[PDB]
Amino acid sequence: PLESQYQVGPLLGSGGFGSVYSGIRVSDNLPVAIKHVEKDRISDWGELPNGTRVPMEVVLLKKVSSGFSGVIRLLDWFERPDSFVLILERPEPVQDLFDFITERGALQEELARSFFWQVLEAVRHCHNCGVLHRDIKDENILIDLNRGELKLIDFGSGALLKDTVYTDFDGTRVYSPPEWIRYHRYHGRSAAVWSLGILLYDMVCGDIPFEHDEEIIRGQVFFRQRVSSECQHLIRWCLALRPSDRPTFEEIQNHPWMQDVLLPQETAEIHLHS
Ligand SMILES: Nc1ncnc2c1ncn2[C@@H]1O[C@H](COP(=O)(O)OP(=O)(O)NP(=O)(O)O)[C@@H](O)[C@H]1O
Repeated sequence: PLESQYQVGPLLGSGGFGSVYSGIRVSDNLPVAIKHVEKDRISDWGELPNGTRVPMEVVLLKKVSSGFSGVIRLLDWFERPDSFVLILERPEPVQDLFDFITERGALQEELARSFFWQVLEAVRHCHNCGVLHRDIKDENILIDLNRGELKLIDFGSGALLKDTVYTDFDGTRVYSPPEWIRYHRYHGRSAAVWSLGILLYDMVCGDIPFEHDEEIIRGQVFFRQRVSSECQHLIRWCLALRPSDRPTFEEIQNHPWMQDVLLPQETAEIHLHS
Protein backbone atom coordinates (compact mmCIF):
# COMPACT_ATOMS: atom_id res chain seq x y z
CA PRO A 1 0.00 0.00 0.00
CA LEU A 2 1.85 3.14 1.31
CA GLU A 3 1.05 5.87 3.86
CA SER A 4 -0.94 7.97 1.31
CA GLN A 5 -4.10 5.92 2.08
CA TYR A 6 -4.70 9.07 4.15
CA GLN A 7 -5.27 12.78 3.67
CA VAL A 8 -3.32 14.80 6.24
CA GLY A 9 -4.83 17.78 8.03
CA PRO A 10 -3.79 20.10 10.86
CA LEU A 11 -1.29 19.39 13.59
CA LEU A 12 -3.16 18.56 16.80
CA GLY A 13 -0.25 18.32 19.24
CA SER A 14 3.50 17.73 19.69
CA GLY A 15 5.96 18.35 22.55
CA GLY A 16 5.66 14.86 24.06
CA PHE A 17 7.34 11.96 22.19
CA GLY A 18 5.31 12.45 18.93
CA SER A 19 3.67 14.89 16.45
CA VAL A 20 0.00 14.06 15.95
CA TYR A 21 -2.05 15.25 12.99
CA SER A 22 -5.71 15.21 12.08
CA GLY A 23 -6.38 12.98 9.09
CA ILE A 24 -8.93 11.16 6.99
CA ARG A 25 -8.88 7.61 5.63
CA VAL A 26 -9.35 8.11 1.85
CA SER A 27 -11.15 4.76 1.41
CA ASP A 28 -14.21 5.57 3.57
CA ASN A 29 -13.69 9.19 4.80
CA LEU A 30 -13.15 7.91 8.34
CA PRO A 31 -11.60 10.51 10.66
CA VAL A 32 -8.21 9.46 12.05
CA ALA A 33 -5.20 10.82 13.94
CA ILE A 34 -1.72 10.31 12.47
CA LYS A 35 1.05 10.08 15.07
CA HIS A 36 4.71 10.24 14.06
CA VAL A 37 7.45 9.10 16.42
CA GLU A 38 11.17 9.48 15.60
CA LYS A 39 13.08 6.22 16.06
CA ASP A 40 15.80 7.99 18.09
CA ARG A 41 13.27 9.47 20.59
CA ILE A 42 11.62 6.11 21.41
CA SER A 43 12.44 5.21 25.03
CA ASP A 44 11.42 1.53 25.26
CA TRP A 45 11.44 -0.87 22.28
CA GLY A 46 9.44 -4.07 22.09
CA GLU A 47 8.75 -6.89 19.66
CA LEU A 48 5.49 -8.05 18.10
CA PRO A 49 3.95 -11.51 18.63
CA ASN A 50 5.26 -12.38 15.09
CA GLY A 51 8.83 -11.19 15.82
CA THR A 52 9.42 -7.59 14.68
CA ARG A 53 11.22 -4.61 16.24
CA VAL A 54 8.57 -1.91 16.99
CA PRO A 55 7.91 0.85 19.54
CA MET A 56 6.42 -0.25 22.83
CA GLU A 57 3.50 2.10 22.06
CA VAL A 58 2.39 -0.18 19.19
CA VAL A 59 2.80 -3.31 21.36
CA LEU A 60 0.71 -1.85 24.17
CA LEU A 61 -1.97 -0.39 21.87
CA LYS A 62 -2.35 -3.73 20.09
CA LYS A 63 -2.74 -5.44 23.48
CA VAL A 64 -5.60 -3.09 24.50
CA SER A 65 -7.49 -2.92 21.18
CA SER A 66 -11.10 -4.16 21.26
CA GLY A 67 -14.73 -2.98 21.16
CA PHE A 68 -14.19 -1.03 24.42
CA SER A 69 -14.29 2.67 23.56
CA GLY A 70 -12.40 3.75 26.71
CA VAL A 71 -9.04 3.37 25.00
CA ILE A 72 -8.09 4.82 21.65
CA ARG A 73 -7.98 2.19 18.93
CA LEU A 74 -4.87 1.65 16.81
CA LEU A 75 -6.10 1.15 13.24
CA ASP A 76 -2.77 0.62 11.49
CA TRP A 77 0.90 1.50 11.64
CA PHE A 78 3.85 2.05 9.32
CA GLU A 79 7.62 2.00 9.55
CA ARG A 80 9.81 4.53 7.76
CA PRO A 81 13.61 4.75 7.74
CA ASP A 82 13.70 7.28 10.65
CA SER A 83 10.27 6.97 12.25
CA PHE A 84 7.06 5.04 12.90
CA VAL A 85 3.64 6.32 11.89
CA LEU A 86 0.56 5.24 13.90
CA ILE A 87 -2.99 5.52 12.53
CA LEU A 88 -5.41 6.12 15.39
CA GLU A 89 -9.16 6.50 15.55
CA ARG A 90 -10.24 10.11 16.03
CA PRO A 91 -13.57 11.20 17.61
CA GLU A 92 -15.24 14.32 16.15
CA PRO A 93 -15.85 16.62 17.75
CA VAL A 94 -13.21 16.08 20.40
CA GLN A 95 -11.14 17.99 22.91
CA ASP A 96 -8.41 16.75 25.26
CA LEU A 97 -8.97 17.22 29.01
CA PHE A 98 -6.14 19.73 29.39
CA ASP A 99 -7.79 22.11 26.92
CA PHE A 100 -11.23 21.43 28.36
CA ILE A 101 -10.13 22.33 31.91
CA THR A 102 -8.09 25.28 30.64
CA GLU A 103 -11.16 26.65 28.89
CA ARG A 104 -13.78 25.80 31.51
CA GLY A 105 -11.78 25.98 34.73
CA ALA A 106 -12.44 23.64 37.67
CA LEU A 107 -15.10 21.04 36.91
CA GLN A 108 -18.31 20.68 38.89
CA GLU A 109 -18.11 17.47 40.94
CA GLU A 110 -20.87 15.66 38.98
CA LEU A 111 -18.86 16.16 35.80
CA ALA A 112 -15.54 15.21 37.42
CA ARG A 113 -17.21 12.09 38.84
CA SER A 114 -18.35 10.95 35.39
CA PHE A 115 -14.97 11.75 33.77
CA PHE A 116 -12.95 10.17 36.58
CA TRP A 117 -15.10 7.01 36.60
CA GLN A 118 -14.52 6.61 32.86
CA VAL A 119 -10.77 7.03 33.30
CA LEU A 120 -10.84 4.37 35.99
CA GLU A 121 -12.74 1.99 33.69
CA ALA A 122 -10.17 2.66 30.96
CA VAL A 123 -7.12 2.14 33.22
CA ARG A 124 -8.68 -1.07 34.63
CA HIS A 125 -9.12 -2.29 31.04
CA CYS A 126 -5.44 -1.58 30.33
CA HIS A 127 -4.24 -3.47 33.42
CA ASN A 128 -6.58 -6.42 32.68
CA CYS A 129 -4.87 -6.53 29.25
CA GLY A 130 -1.38 -6.50 30.83
CA VAL A 131 -0.56 -2.86 30.06
CA LEU A 132 0.59 -0.08 32.38
CA HIS A 133 0.04 3.40 30.94
CA ARG A 134 2.50 5.36 33.16
CA ASP A 135 1.52 8.83 31.84
CA ILE A 136 -2.12 9.33 32.93
CA LYS A 137 -2.82 13.06 32.82
CA ASP A 138 -5.22 15.57 31.31
CA GLU A 139 -3.38 15.97 27.94
CA ASN A 140 -3.54 12.20 27.48
CA ILE A 141 -7.31 11.97 27.79
CA LEU A 142 -9.74 12.73 24.95
CA ILE A 143 -13.36 13.81 25.40
CA ASP A 144 -15.80 12.73 22.66
CA LEU A 145 -18.01 15.80 23.10
CA ASN A 146 -21.20 14.46 21.47
CA ARG A 147 -21.14 11.12 23.30
CA GLY A 148 -19.74 12.20 26.66
CA GLU A 149 -17.18 9.38 26.35
CA LEU A 150 -13.56 9.68 27.47
CA LYS A 151 -10.66 7.91 25.75
CA LEU A 152 -7.14 7.26 27.00
CA ILE A 153 -4.30 7.98 24.57
CA ASP A 154 -0.51 8.14 24.45
CA PHE A 155 1.09 4.89 25.44
CA GLY A 156 4.57 6.21 24.54
CA SER A 157 5.74 6.02 28.18
CA GLY A 158 4.03 2.74 28.92
CA ALA A 159 5.18 -0.73 29.83
CA LEU A 160 3.97 -4.28 30.11
CA LEU A 161 2.28 -4.63 33.51
CA LYS A 162 4.29 -6.59 36.08
CA ASP A 163 4.06 -7.30 39.81
CA THR A 164 7.72 -6.59 40.53
CA VAL A 165 9.47 -3.31 41.00
CA TYR A 166 9.92 -0.71 38.25
CA THR A 167 13.26 1.18 38.31
CA ASP A 168 12.59 3.11 35.06
CA PHE A 169 10.27 6.05 34.43
CA ASP A 170 9.78 8.46 31.54
CA GLY A 171 6.31 9.85 32.14
CA THR A 172 5.43 13.25 33.60
CA ARG A 173 7.38 14.16 36.75
CA VAL A 174 4.69 16.19 38.57
CA TYR A 175 2.40 13.18 38.14
CA SER A 176 5.05 10.78 39.51
CA PRO A 177 4.90 9.32 43.03
CA PRO A 178 7.13 10.18 45.97
CA GLU A 179 8.74 6.71 45.96
CA TRP A 180 9.96 7.42 42.43
CA ILE A 181 11.27 10.85 43.45
CA ARG A 182 13.16 9.55 46.48
CA TYR A 183 14.19 5.97 45.58
CA HIS A 184 13.64 5.66 41.82
CA ARG A 185 11.43 2.61 42.60
CA TYR A 186 7.70 2.03 42.32
CA HIS A 187 5.11 -0.68 41.64
CA GLY A 188 2.72 -0.14 38.78
CA ARG A 189 -0.71 -0.10 40.37
CA SER A 190 0.07 2.14 43.32
CA ALA A 191 1.94 4.58 41.08
CA ALA A 192 -1.05 4.61 38.67
CA VAL A 193 -3.30 5.45 41.64
CA TRP A 194 -1.02 8.29 42.73
CA SER A 195 -1.35 9.71 39.21
CA LEU A 196 -5.11 9.29 39.37
CA GLY A 197 -5.11 11.34 42.56
CA ILE A 198 -3.19 14.14 40.80
CA LEU A 199 -5.69 13.85 37.94
CA LEU A 200 -8.75 14.06 40.21
CA TYR A 201 -7.32 17.10 42.07
CA ASP A 202 -6.70 18.72 38.69
CA MET A 203 -10.30 18.13 37.65
CA VAL A 204 -11.96 19.61 40.72
CA CYS A 205 -9.36 22.36 41.34
CA GLY A 206 -8.40 23.38 37.81
CA ASP A 207 -4.67 22.71 38.34
CA ILE A 208 -2.25 20.08 39.73
CA PRO A 209 -1.45 20.08 43.47
CA PHE A 210 2.34 19.87 43.30
CA GLU A 211 4.99 21.65 41.22
CA HIS A 212 8.26 20.80 42.99
CA ASP A 213 9.88 17.56 44.13
CA GLU A 214 9.68 18.91 47.70
CA GLU A 215 5.91 19.21 47.57
CA ILE A 216 5.50 15.71 46.08
CA ILE A 217 7.65 14.20 48.84
CA ARG A 218 5.74 16.10 51.57
CA GLY A 219 2.42 15.06 49.99
CA GLN A 220 0.36 17.77 51.74
CA VAL A 221 -2.75 18.62 49.78
CA PHE A 222 -4.30 22.08 49.94
CA PHE A 223 -7.67 22.94 48.31
CA ARG A 224 -7.99 26.34 46.70
CA GLN A 225 -11.49 25.56 45.45
CA ARG A 226 -14.58 24.42 47.34
CA VAL A 227 -14.44 20.62 47.10
CA SER A 228 -16.73 18.20 49.02
CA SER A 229 -15.26 16.28 51.97
CA GLU A 230 -15.88 12.96 50.25
CA CYS A 231 -13.94 14.10 47.16
CA GLN A 232 -11.15 15.53 49.35
CA HIS A 233 -10.94 12.19 51.19
CA LEU A 234 -10.64 10.15 47.99
CA ILE A 235 -7.96 12.45 46.61
CA ARG A 236 -5.95 12.36 49.80
CA TRP A 237 -6.26 8.53 49.90
CA CYS A 238 -4.92 8.22 46.32
CA LEU A 239 -2.10 10.56 47.30
CA ALA A 240 -1.01 8.59 50.40
CA LEU A 241 2.76 8.77 50.87
CA ARG A 242 3.08 5.03 51.52
CA PRO A 243 2.08 3.10 48.39
CA SER A 244 0.41 0.30 50.39
CA ASP A 245 -1.82 2.96 52.01
CA ARG A 246 -3.31 3.87 48.63
CA PRO A 247 -6.65 2.41 47.59
CA THR A 248 -7.00 -0.31 45.00
CA PHE A 249 -9.11 0.43 41.88
CA GLU A 250 -12.01 -1.40 43.52
CA GLU A 251 -11.79 0.77 46.66
CA ILE A 252 -11.79 3.90 44.52
CA GLN A 253 -14.86 2.86 42.61
CA ASN A 254 -16.62 1.75 45.82
CA HIS A 255 -15.81 5.10 47.51
CA PRO A 256 -18.86 7.14 48.51
CA TRP A 257 -17.76 10.07 46.31
CA MET A 258 -18.04 7.78 43.24
CA GLN A 259 -21.65 6.60 43.73
CA ASP A 260 -24.44 7.37 41.26
CA VAL A 261 -22.27 8.22 38.29
CA LEU A 262 -23.95 9.71 35.25
CA LEU A 263 -23.97 7.74 32.01
CA PRO A 264 -21.72 9.24 29.29
CA GLN A 265 -24.73 10.34 27.20
CA GLU A 266 -26.35 11.87 30.31
CA THR A 267 -23.02 13.61 30.96
CA ALA A 268 -22.94 15.12 27.46
CA GLU A 269 -26.55 16.33 27.57
CA ILE A 270 -26.10 18.14 30.91
CA HIS A 271 -22.46 19.34 30.70
CA LEU A 272 -21.36 19.24 27.04
CA HIS A 273 -24.62 20.63 25.55
CA SER A 274 -25.02 17.79 22.98
N1 LIG B 1 -6.59 9.99 18.36
C1 LIG B 1 -6.59 11.32 18.60
N2 LIG B 1 -7.63 12.10 18.26
C2 LIG B 1 -7.65 13.42 18.51
N3 LIG B 1 -6.63 14.09 19.09
C3 LIG B 1 -5.47 13.33 19.46
C4 LIG B 1 -5.41 11.92 19.23
N4 LIG B 1 -4.21 11.53 19.66
C5 LIG B 1 -3.60 12.65 20.16
N5 LIG B 1 -4.36 13.76 20.03
C6 LIG B 1 -3.98 15.12 20.45
O1 LIG B 1 -2.58 15.23 20.23
C7 LIG B 1 -1.82 15.40 21.44
C8 LIG B 1 -0.55 14.59 21.47
O2 LIG B 1 -0.94 13.24 21.35
P1 LIG B 1 -0.06 12.24 22.22
O3 LIG B 1 -0.38 10.79 21.69
O4 LIG B 1 -0.23 12.66 23.74
O5 LIG B 1 1.41 12.58 21.79
P2 LIG B 1 2.59 13.19 22.66
O6 LIG B 1 2.87 14.61 21.94
O7 LIG B 1 3.83 12.32 22.31
N6 LIG B 1 2.42 13.58 24.34
P3 LIG B 1 1.00 13.43 25.43
O8 LIG B 1 -0.06 14.72 25.23
O9 LIG B 1 1.75 13.56 26.90
O10 LIG B 1 0.53 12.02 25.16
C9 LIG B 1 -2.79 15.16 22.59
O11 LIG B 1 -2.56 15.89 23.77
C10 LIG B 1 -4.14 15.24 21.92
O12 LIG B 1 -4.53 16.62 22.07
